[PDB]
This record gives sequence, C-alpha cells and structure tokens, in this order.
Amino acid sequence: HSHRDFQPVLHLVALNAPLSGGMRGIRGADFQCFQQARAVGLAGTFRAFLSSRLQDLYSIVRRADRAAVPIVNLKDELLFPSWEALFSGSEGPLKPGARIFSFDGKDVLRHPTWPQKSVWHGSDPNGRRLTESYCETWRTEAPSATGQASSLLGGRLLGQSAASCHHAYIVLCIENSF
Ligand SMILES: [Zn+2]
Repeated sequence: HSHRDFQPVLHLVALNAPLSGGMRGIRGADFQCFQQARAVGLAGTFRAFLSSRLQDLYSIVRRADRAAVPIVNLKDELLFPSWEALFSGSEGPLKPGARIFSFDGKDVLRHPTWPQKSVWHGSDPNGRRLTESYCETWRTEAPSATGQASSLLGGRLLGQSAASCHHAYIVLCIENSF
C-alpha cells in the first residue's frame, strides 16, 4: 500500500476472528478494527462496519467520500464502485469471485477460522440502523436476541436476516475517509 492523492480508495477489511452479538458495544467493536489495522501497518481510520444505537451504517463514511471513492479490499481489489452504490438498496451484490480479506490476510469466505459465512451489519439495505435487530447495540449474544446479518454465500453484503446473537459471524471494518 501506497496510493495517490487524486486516487482515493476505502478498504472494507475483516476483523481477524468471528464475533458474537456481545461486542462490548460499537465502542468495543470499533477499537478492534483499530488495533488490528495498525498491527499490519494500515494508516487509516477504521470503524466497525455495523449499525449501532446512535448511528446508521451509512454515516460511517464522511460525505466527501460517499459519492465517488471506490470500496476495495485489503488487496486493493474492487468491491463496490462507491459507498452510495453499496447502500442504494440492491443489498450489495458481490460480483463474480470478489473476495474480502481479514487484516492478517485470510480469505474470510474460504478459511476455517470463519465456520459461519455471514456478516453482522444491524442495518436495512440502505444502511439504516434497525433497533429491533442489532443485538441490543452489540451488547448481548443471547440466542433470544437477534442481529441483522448477511450470508456471503447468498452473494450479498447487506442481505436481511434476523440472526440469533449467539452466532460468531464476520465483522467488517470500513475506512471512514480516504
Ligand atoms: Zn490499499
């Protein structure tokens, strides 16, 4: 990684281990993206790609970087043309053979560290928070509670599934601004 000023990019990178609903909160989830990112030398601002009590997944990326700046993976490969494109309501269709990588470089969708290939997002297809399904703002992992998740094997990044919070799923980290 070396990128150019007139060449903006935002990385969607995965946390190194699957996590249940009991994420200690977004403050706790946010801190893990931070640690892991700088453990591998990444100079950006990483926030947990989730919808919480006081925020929508949409509002993680600063306005100036929402309309054009491409969303790439840890390998710089293209995921989404832009953030608006992602949150336009098509539930982020993963293009043919696109792959997401964890900070330590594992291909999340094909590595045994992630038995369950779903992503925790707690949002609707337009990146808005769902207070009835975001594991009580990622504080609980009670099987009775549920969080919005997407099945990477269903080809989407924002599929809609109220999933039991005891589940250890993938958690993503979006660089908040290039
Ligand atoms: Zn890069």
